[PDB]
Amino acid sequence: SNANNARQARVAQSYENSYEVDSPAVRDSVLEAARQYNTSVVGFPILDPWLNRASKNSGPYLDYLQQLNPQRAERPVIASISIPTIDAHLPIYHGTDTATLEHGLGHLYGSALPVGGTGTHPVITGHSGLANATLFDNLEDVKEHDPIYITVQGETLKYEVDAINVVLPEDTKLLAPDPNKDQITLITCTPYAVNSHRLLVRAHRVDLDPNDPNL
Amino acid sequence: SNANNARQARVAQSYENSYEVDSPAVRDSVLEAARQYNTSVVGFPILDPWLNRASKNSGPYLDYLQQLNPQRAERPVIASISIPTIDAHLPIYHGTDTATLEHGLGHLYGSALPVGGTGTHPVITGHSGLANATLFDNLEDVKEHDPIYITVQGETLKYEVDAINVVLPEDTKLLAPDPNKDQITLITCTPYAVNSHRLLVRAHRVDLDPNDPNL
Repeated sequence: SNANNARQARVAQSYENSYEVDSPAVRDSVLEAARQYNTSVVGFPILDPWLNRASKNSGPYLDYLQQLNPQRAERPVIASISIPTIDAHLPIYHGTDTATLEHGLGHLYGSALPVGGTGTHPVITGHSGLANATLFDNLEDVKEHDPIYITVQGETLKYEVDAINVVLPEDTKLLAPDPNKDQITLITCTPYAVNSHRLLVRAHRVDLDPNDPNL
Repeated sequence: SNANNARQARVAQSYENSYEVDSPAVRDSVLEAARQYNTSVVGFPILDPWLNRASKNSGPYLDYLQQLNPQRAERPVIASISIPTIDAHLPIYHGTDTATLEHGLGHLYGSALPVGGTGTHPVITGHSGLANATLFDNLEDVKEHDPIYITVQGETLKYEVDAINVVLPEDTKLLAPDPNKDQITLITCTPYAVNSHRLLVRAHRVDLDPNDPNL
């Protein structure tokens, strides 16, 4: 297809772009643009990612896909996450479509991008129960006070778990941003072979000791 | 599988590594290591990539896979190529296995890496006739004097076509390195629906005018 040719050409072009957008000053401006984006989506409604699909050719969604993507790739990794107490180390991608969640964690459209800052609440989504990848199967083992490390554009952000809740999919109040807090939530479905509910592991930003063993 | 988990974890780790290996000094040392590698493989035999398979778990092959890969990814793009007279813009990957050649161009193991230098002769391989990607279908339209641009670790190399030959697969004499020349060959199979022969488009290095319209 023309689709495939275009896809191959874009892989080439983004490889080339990546050597022109990786300087400290461009990482800083990509991150600053992500913060501006986060301010602009503060009111957005937040839909369940297993039960709904985002409108992926809308204008704002196409804009979202340009954030954290100075190379202009298709489906780039936007950040990584590490949860060493359950030995998880996984890439995060834009959105939560079916193919994304088979190969990594998805970022829930309508929530802040995971670049830190007060007033933000990124929601990072993973399957549990997918054949042949662990993903968030062990999120239910995470405990209060466990650390979470996000890496994004060369920066490392540290979060500590503070709440663990199980809720119905319609109920997203625990996902609200709070203008005075820098938080993230990890979400997966539960229980095993049913997935009628959502497990929400919330964490808040803490200082990163430069000598953290987990770095 | 554990294989999938490991693959996902490595995607995360290489995303993180990519922000630590992209400085000018590391691009220079990756390129210098590639030149050293090229010197070490000057005598290697060169097998037809459609008719043979490299031993992909041998020691030297695993070393090859670490070249042009400071991020330590699985199957990274190692370089891109542009041939504007046939409107081709494609990524190049290590090796020439089946899955590589479905998604881009492959680099023929045993030939120099495409980083330039006298005494080198990289061979870049593409299919013709694959359903649903053009790849090297139009290589047969390339003419003498046409330019070829390789981009690698942020550098751009310009080559100009000087020979076009059709040969049998066993016959690789036109692929020999020449200690006084900086050359590349593009190879595909021919003719349509038969692929009994190989089309070899050879080009030599020329000065890159910084104001080349094709940049």
